[PDB]
Amino acid sequence: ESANDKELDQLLNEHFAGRVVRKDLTKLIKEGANVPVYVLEYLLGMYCASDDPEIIEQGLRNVKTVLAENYVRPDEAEKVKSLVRERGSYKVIDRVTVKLNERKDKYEASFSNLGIKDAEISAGIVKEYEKLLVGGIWVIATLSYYFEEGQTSSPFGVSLLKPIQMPNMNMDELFSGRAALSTDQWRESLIRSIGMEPASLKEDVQWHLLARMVPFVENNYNVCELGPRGTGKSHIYKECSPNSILVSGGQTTVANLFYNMSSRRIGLVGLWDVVAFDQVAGISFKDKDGVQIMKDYMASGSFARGREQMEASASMVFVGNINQSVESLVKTSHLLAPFPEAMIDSAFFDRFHAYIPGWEIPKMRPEFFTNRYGLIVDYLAEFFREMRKRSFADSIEKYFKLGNNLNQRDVIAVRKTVSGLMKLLYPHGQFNKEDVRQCLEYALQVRRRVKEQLKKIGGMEFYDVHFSYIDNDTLEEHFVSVKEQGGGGLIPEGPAKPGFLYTIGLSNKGMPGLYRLELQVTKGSGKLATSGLWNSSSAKEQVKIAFDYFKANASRISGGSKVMEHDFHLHVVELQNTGPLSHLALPSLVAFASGLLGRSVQSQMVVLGDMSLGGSVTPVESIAECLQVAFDAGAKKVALPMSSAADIPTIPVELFTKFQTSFYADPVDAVFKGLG
Amino acid sequence: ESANDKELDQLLNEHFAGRVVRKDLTKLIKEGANVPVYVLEYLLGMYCASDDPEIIEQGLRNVKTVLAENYVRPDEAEKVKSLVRERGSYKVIDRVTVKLNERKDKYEASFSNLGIKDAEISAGIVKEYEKLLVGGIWVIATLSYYFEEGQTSSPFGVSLLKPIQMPNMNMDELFSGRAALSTDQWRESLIRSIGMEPASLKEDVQWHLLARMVPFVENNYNVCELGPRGTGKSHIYKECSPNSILVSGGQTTVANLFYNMSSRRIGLVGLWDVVAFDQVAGISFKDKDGVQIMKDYMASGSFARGREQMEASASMVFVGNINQSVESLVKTSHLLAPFPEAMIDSAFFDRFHAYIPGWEIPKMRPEFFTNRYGLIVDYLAEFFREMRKRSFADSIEKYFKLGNNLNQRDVIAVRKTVSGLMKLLYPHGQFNKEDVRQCLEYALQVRRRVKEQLKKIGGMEFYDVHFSYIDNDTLEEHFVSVKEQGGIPEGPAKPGFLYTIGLSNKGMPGLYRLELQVTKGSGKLATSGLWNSSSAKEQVKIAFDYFKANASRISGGSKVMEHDFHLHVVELQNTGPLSHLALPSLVAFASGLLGRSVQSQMVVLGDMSLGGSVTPVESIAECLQVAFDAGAKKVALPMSSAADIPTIPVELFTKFQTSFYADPVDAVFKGLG
Repeated sequence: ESANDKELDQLLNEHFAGRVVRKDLTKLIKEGANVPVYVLEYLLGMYCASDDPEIIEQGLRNVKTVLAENYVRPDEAEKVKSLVRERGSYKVIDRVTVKLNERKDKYEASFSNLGIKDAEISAGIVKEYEKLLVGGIWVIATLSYYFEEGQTSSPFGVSLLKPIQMPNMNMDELFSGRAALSTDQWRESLIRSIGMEPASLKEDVQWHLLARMVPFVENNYNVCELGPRGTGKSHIYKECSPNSILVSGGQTTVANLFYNMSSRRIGLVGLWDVVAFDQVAGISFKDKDGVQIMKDYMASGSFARGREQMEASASMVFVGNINQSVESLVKTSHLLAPFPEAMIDSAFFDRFHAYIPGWEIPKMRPEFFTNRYGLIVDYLAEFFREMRKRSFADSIEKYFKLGNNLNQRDVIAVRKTVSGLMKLLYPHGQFNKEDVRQCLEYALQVRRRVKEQLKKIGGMEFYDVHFSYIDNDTLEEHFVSVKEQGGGGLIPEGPAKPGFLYTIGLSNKGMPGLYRLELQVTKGSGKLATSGLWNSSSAKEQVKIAFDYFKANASRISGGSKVMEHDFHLHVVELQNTGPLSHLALPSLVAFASGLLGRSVQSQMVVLGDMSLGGSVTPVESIAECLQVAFDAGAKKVALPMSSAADIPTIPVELFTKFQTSFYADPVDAVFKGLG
Repeated sequence: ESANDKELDQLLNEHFAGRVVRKDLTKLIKEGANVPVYVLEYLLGMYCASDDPEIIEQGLRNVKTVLAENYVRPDEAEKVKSLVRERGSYKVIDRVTVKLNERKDKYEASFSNLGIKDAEISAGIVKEYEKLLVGGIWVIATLSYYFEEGQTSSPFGVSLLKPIQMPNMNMDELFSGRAALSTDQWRESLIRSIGMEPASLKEDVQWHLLARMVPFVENNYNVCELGPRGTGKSHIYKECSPNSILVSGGQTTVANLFYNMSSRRIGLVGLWDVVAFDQVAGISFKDKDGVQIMKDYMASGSFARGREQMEASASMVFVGNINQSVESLVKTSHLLAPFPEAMIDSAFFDRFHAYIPGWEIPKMRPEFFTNRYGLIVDYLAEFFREMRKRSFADSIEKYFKLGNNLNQRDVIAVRKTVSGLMKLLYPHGQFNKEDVRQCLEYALQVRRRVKEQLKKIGGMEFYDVHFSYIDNDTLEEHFVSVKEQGGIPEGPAKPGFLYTIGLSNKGMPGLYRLELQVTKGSGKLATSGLWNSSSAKEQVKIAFDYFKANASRISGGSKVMEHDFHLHVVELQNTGPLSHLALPSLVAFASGLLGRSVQSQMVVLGDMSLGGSVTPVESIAECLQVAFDAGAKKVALPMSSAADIPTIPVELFTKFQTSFYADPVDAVFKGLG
C-alpha cells in the first residue's frame, strides 16, 4: 500500500500543490517552537522543494534559522522598537491585525507581541492580503521608523509584508482534487492531515475520527465525547486548528463565555468556530444560570443578554475522561454519569447532536502517528471554515425518510451530523445512495446513544429509542443499533427484573413475533400509562381491558397490595420487527401482577394466550409457529392456555420436548404460573 | 377540509395580496441562515410571484444568493468597511437605526452588526421610512465613503436603502380582510400565521395558542405558563416576533430590566412589547428589592426608582418546564412550585392576569407544522403592535356582568384577558353575544386557575374562587370551572368530606363534594360555593337549625353553640347548582362536630324538611348510575325510597352495600357507622 501511498502522493501533487507536507518533519521542528503548528507547516511546505533528503535537511535548517532570527520575545518588545529606531528597518515575525482609522482615513496595523497598535500600513498591502482585516495573520514584516516633529501618526510603518500562513483559498482547485480521488483515498488523506495513520486504524476508528472533525464544519453543532484517558481527544481542538479554543477546566464565567454587559463585547461564542470544554469532572459555575444559558443557546443558536438578542455560530464540544469500564457504567448507571450533577438534566442533554463513543478509539501509540504526506493543518482548517457556510442537509430526503421514532430534535441532530459527514467526505457535491446510507447510519447511531442516556435519566419522555430509516425505493425499513446495548440475545439467561416479561403474538402481518413488556411501577394514584404500542387503538383497548381486570381482581392476586396507590407505565418493545401486536392482554396483566408484587417472572418463560374483560382465556393461534419462535428466541418455559390443549398433537415432538410446559386455566392462575 | 383549505388560500391571496406565503418553503431556508425569520418572510414575499414550482425554486435560489452575497459577518465587519473605501460604494444587509444629531443637525444611522454608529444619511431616506426612527429595521443599504482632510463628520454615507420588513401598516385593508372572513377562518389563519397546522389541533389547543398571543396586544398583561418540554413555548417569543425578547435564565439586574440611573435610560420594559422570562426555575435577582420592583410594576403598570415614577407598557410572560406529572404537581406546593422560592409570595402571584395550562398542548411533532398559506410574521407582529393601542374590555358590559366572587384585581385581570382575546379575534369591532360569551368564559377560567393556586398558598384570604358571570337578558348566572383540575377517592377522609348526588337546576344528576371546617366559636354558620343561591342557603339554614334542635340525640354531649361551622360546596361534574342539600349538610355537621370520618365510598341520597320529614330520592336509578361511575361502593337511602328499588336495574343494584335509614338522625347514624 506504500506504492498506493505514492500514487496518493502524486494525486495530491497534481492538484494539491505545496499545501501538502510530510507530517513527520513537523515533529522534528515542534520542540518548543513558539509559533503555532500551522505556521511551521506552511513554512516547511514553502521551503520543501522536491523531498530530497539533503533538500529536507537544508529546508529544515533554513526554517529553524528564520525562526531563531526573526522572532521577538514579549519582554524584548521594547528592545526591538529601539532597533527599529536605530537601524531604520527591522524584520519581525508576529501576528498582525489591520484596522481602518476613518478619523485619519488610513490603515493601522497592530502587533500582538510588540504591542504597537497604530503602525501605518499602505492600502495596497492590505488589499493583497485580505485576511489582515478579518482576524489578523502571522506575518514577516519589515518595520521602518520615520518621525517628524509635531506629527500625530505613530512613526512606525510597515514596508514589506509576507504572510507566514496561507492567506487565500482556491476552493475550486480543492473540488477538482477531491474529484480526482476515491472516497477511501480522501478519507485516508483527512485522517493523515490531523497526524493519524489510516493503515494502523480500523475503519470504525476512522469514522469516529471524522465524527470528531464534524464540529468544525457544522454550525451550532453540540457534541460530547467521553473516553478513557489518552485517546487523543483534546489534540485537535488545541493544536491542529487556528479557529477553535479548548477552555481548560470548563470553568468559564457567563460574561466571559456569552456576553459582557458592562463592556458590551460578545463572548467566546462570537469569536471561535469550536469551543471545547476540556474536562467535565469538575464543571460547576459561579453563576447558577450558566447551565440554563447554555441550554437556551444550544437550543436555538441565539441568546438574549442585556438589552439585545444576539446570534452565534460556535459549536460546543464537551470532552470527558472515564475511569470506569463501559459495561459497569451502562449496567449500574447512565453513560452521562461523569458529567456534573448541576449539568445532569434531560433538558440539557437533549440538545446534544452527538455522543461520540470515545472508548472504541485505541489508546494512542507512536504507531498511529503517520509519516506520509498530508494536507497542511492551516489548509485543512480553511477547508473547514469554508465548508461551514454550505449545506448538505437535504441529501437525506433524496434517498431516505426518517422513521417515526425520531422527534423533531432527533431529526435536527441527524440532519446536522449527516450534513457534516457529507461535507468532510464529499465536498464536491457528487454522491450516491450508498454513501448517504452509511453517513445516515452513523448519525442515527450517535444520536441514538444520547437518546438512550436520556431514556435512562428521564423516564417517560424518551422511550422512543428505536431509531430507524425508510428507503425511498424498496420502502424497506432499516433499524440501527448501538453496540453497548444488545441486539439479538432475545431472552437472556437468568432471572429478569420484576415487571419485565416476554410474549409471542400475531402481529398485523400475521407472522408470529416476540415482544417484551416492561412495567415501571411508581407511587401514584393507579394511573396507567402506555408506550411502544405503535399507536394501535386495539392494543390500547387491550391494555385498558387488562388493567381493568387487574383493578377488579387486585385482591385475588396480591392479597393486600393497593393498586390505587401506585401508577404503572407499560412499554412494548418489539424485538423481531413483525408489526404491532393486538393479542397482549394476558402478558400485560402478568406484567402488572409481577410489578406490583415485585416477583421476577420465571427465567426464559414465555406467556401466551389472550384474555377478555370477562376473564375468559383464548387459544393461541398458530401455536406451533409461536413455539418454534420461542425455541429460536431462547425460551425454556411456556405457559399455555388449557384451550390450546387440543392443539398439542399438531406440535412436532422434538419441538415440544424443549419446553417446561405449564397449562393455566384462568388469568389469575396464569399470573400465578408466571410468578411461580 | 381540503376544499376549505384551498378557498382559504385564495381568500388570503385576495384580501392579503403580498402579505401571505406558503410557510413550508421557509423552513427550507431557515437552517442555513442567521437572519431573523421575518426578514426571510419579506424577501420571499418580494421574490415569489405565483405557485409555479419552477418560480418558487428559482425565487428560493435568488433569495439564497442575495443573502450569501450581501450578509455581513460580525467578525468580517471590519473587512466590509475597507471594501467600502476601495470600491467607493458597497451593498450590505444590516439592521439600521437612526438618530438625529441635533448638534450637527443631521441624521446619523447606526449599523448594529457592522459597527458603524454615525453614518450620514439624507433627510429624504429618513422621511420615506419612519420605521427607521422607532427601533431600526433590517434593510439593504448602499454604503458610500467620502473623506476630505480636516472633515469632522463620519466619512461613511448611505446612498440607497430598501427596507426588508413591512414598512407601513394598512389596517383598513386588514379590517376589510377580517370582515370578508368568518371567525373560524380568521382563527385558523392566525394559527397558521405562527406556522402551525390548524387541522391537526383541537379547538381548546387553538384557544390556548391564542392565549399565548394575547400578551402581544394588551399592555402590562402578565401571564405565566408551565408545561412539558417540547411544546414550543419559547418559539413565538424568540423567533416569530420582532417586538418580543426572551430573557434567558431569568437572571437580570434591575438596572438593565427597568432603569439604569447612571445612563438615565429606561430598561427593557420600555423598549420591547413582550418580555418573556424563559425557564423561570432559574429566576433570582441579585438585589433583594428587585422582586419588590417587579411586584410594583406588575401591580400598577409603573415603577418608582429613586425619586422618579416612570411608566412602562411591557407585557411580562413567564414560561417554565414541568418535570412532574400534571396531577402530581397539583398536590405539590400548588402548581407554581417550579417558581423560585424567592418568588413564592401570595402578593406576587396575585398580579398574574393569567395562567396558561401548557400541559394540555400536545408535544410539537412535524405533522403539526402547516404547509399552507399564512400571514407574513412581520405583518402579524405589526398587527399586534398596532392593536395594542385600542381597548375592548368594555365589551362585557354590553351583555354580561361579573360575579360577586371577583375582587378588583380579578375584575381587572378578566377585563384585560377578554380585551386581548377580543382584539385578536375581532379587530374590526363587529361581534355578537356568543363570541363574547366564549371569550369571557375562557378569561374567567384562566384567571380562576391562578385564583385556585393563590388560595392554595394563602389559605382563607382568597376563598372566593367560584367565579361566574351573569347574563343581562335571562339573568342566568353561569359558573365556570377549571375543568382540567376539576376532574370519590379512596379510604376515609378527615371529618368534613362527603360526596352527594342530586338533580341540579337543569334536572340532571350530578355529584357534589361537601366540605365542613369546624373551629371553636359560638354556633355561627358560614357558607361558600352555594352558587349564591338563596334556595341552597335556605336548605343549609334548615339543616343547621335541625342539627341545633336535635344536638342531644346525635352528639351525646357535644355543644353546637360552642363551635363555628363553615361549609363549602364543590361541583365536580359542572352539572349545575343543587338545592337538595339539607341531609348532606346535616351529615356534614355531624361528622365535623363529632370528629368522626364518614364511611369510605358512601354517597348519601334524599333530602329532608325543617321538621325532619325525609323525601324520596328523585331519579334514583340515574343517581345510582352516577355513583357507580364515580366509584361509589356504599349508598345510604331513605326508607320511603325503597319503594323505588324495584325500578332499579339488578346489575346496578348489586354493586352497592345499600343502607336504608328512617329519619335524618338515623341517616346520621348510618353515615357515621
